[PDB]
Amino acid sequence: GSSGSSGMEKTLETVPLERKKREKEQFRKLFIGGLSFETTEESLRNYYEQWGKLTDCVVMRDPASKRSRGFGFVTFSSMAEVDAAMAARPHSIDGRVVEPKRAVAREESGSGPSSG
Repeated sequence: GSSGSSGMEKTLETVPLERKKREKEQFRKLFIGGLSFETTEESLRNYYEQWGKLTDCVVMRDPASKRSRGFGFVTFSSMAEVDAAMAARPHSIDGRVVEPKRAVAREESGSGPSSG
C-alpha cells in the first residue's frame, strides 16, 4: 500500500496582448525545461536531433551564475518532427528526467498597463 503526490500550478487571469512578432518561430519553437544545467545546446540537440534537426537551439544560462539555467529552446526544421517530439515523453537527458514545453505563450513579467 504505497501512495504520495503533490503539486502547485497557478492559473493567472487576464493576459496582456502584444504585437508578438515572429510566429513561425514560436510555432516551431519548443521550450525545454530541466536540462540539469549539464546539458549544453549540442548535448541537447544530440537528443532532439533524432525526431528532427533543430535549426536553432538556445540554452539559457543563469543570469546570476552565468552557467546554465536548465532550460532553452529547440527550433525544429519541420512542424512534423517537432510534433513527434511533443508526443515523445517523458524525456530523459543527461541521465535526468526533463520536461519539454510548447514555449508558445510563456510567462513574461512586465509592468505598466498599456491600453486605450
